[PDB]
Amino acid sequence: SWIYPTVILCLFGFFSMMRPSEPFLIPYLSGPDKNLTSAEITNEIFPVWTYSYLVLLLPVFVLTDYVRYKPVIILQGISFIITWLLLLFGQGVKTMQVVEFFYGMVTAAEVAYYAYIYSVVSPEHYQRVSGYCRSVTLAAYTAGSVLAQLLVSLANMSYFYLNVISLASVSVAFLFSLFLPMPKKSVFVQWFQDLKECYSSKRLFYWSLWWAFATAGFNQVLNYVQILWDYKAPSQDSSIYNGAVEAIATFGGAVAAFAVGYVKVNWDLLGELALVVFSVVNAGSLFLMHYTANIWACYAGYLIFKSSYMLLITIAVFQIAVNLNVERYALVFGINTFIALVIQTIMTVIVVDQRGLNLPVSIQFLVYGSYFAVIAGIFLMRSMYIT
Ligand SMILES: Cc1ncc(CO)c(CO)c1O
Repeated sequence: SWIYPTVILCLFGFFSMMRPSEPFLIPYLSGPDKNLTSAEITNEIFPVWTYSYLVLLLPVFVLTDYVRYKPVIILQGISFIITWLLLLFGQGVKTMQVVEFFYGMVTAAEVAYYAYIYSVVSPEHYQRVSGYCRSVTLAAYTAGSVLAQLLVSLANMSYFYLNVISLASVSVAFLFSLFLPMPKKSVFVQWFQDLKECYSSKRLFYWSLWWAFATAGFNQVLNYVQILWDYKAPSQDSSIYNGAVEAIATFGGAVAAFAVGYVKVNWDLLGELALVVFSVVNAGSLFLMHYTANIWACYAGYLIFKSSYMLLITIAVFQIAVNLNVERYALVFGINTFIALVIQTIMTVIVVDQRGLNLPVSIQFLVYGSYFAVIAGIFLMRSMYIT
C-alpha cells in the first residue's frame, strides 16, 4: 500500500529538516566558533546560496523524472552530510561559499523530495499523503527549533554541539533515504512543447500561477519577519521570544498541513473558494501585523499567515499532483519553485537592495501585504467573473 513509502519519506523529511542549528545559524558563524564578520555574512556568503539555488534548480526539473526521483533525494542526503561537515570543520569565507552551494543543492533536491511521494503512491492517496509530507517537514522544523531553545535554556549547549547533533540527525535522514522504494519506470524547442502538453491539464496553470507568486512573498516574509520583529520591539532579550514564536507558528502550519490530509473533503470544488478565502486571509494577516503597535498582535498575525499559507500550499501541491495526468511531477514543482525564486529575487532586489527602491522595514511589510492583496484580488475577480 501507500503506508511504507509515505512512512519512509516522512522519516527522511523529519530527520533532514529537524536541524537545531537553523535558528542559531548566524550566531554560530558570527561568534568565536567561526570568527566571521557580519559584513561578509550577508553580502558575500548568503547570496551565494541564492545563486546556487537558482543554478541547481535549473537542471533538477529537467532530470529528476528521468532518474525516477530517488538519486536526487539521495543526493540531498549526501549534500546534507557535506554541508554540515564543512560547516563543522571549515574555517574562512571560502568554505562558507561551498556550504551555501551545497545548501542550494539541498533545496533543489528538496523539490525532488516533494515530488517523489507522488511518483510512488496511487492517485487516490494524493490528498492524504500530501498533507502528511508537508506536515512532517513543518513539524520537524518546530521540533528542531524547540530542541535548540531547550539546549540554550536547559543545557547550556554550545552552537558547535547543536551543529554536530544536527549533522547526526540529517545523517539518519540519509540512511532512511537509502531505504526509499524506487518508483517504477515511466530540437530543444520540442521539450518546450512537451511542457505545453503538461501545463494545459485541467487549468493547472492557475494553481501553478498562485504557487509561482504566493510562495515568493512567503519566503520574503520569512526572511524579513525577524527584522520587523526586532524593529518593532528593540529588546536585547527578544531573540528567545522571536525564534520560539516562529517554532509554534511553524507548528501551526504543520496542523494546517495535517488539516488537508486527515479530513476527507473534495478539493476540486472547494479549491477556488479555499484559495481566495485563505489568500485574503494572508493579505489581512500581513496588513494586521504591520499596522498593530504591539508584538503580540504581530505574532498572532504571523502565525495566522504561516498556517494559512501552509494549508494553501498543501492544497496547491495536491491539486497540481492530481490534475497533472503526466509523470512529470518534479518538472512542475521544479519550474514552479524556480519561477517563484526568480520572482522573489527580483522583488527583493527592487524592494530591499540599495540598487533598487530600498524601502524601509516599516513600508516593506506594507508592500508585502499589498502584493498579497493583489494576488488575492486577482483570484477574487477571476472567480467572480467565472461564477
Ligand atoms: C548553510 C545555510 N545557508 C543559508 C541559509 C539560508 O539563510 C541556511 C538556512 O538557515 C543555511 O542553513
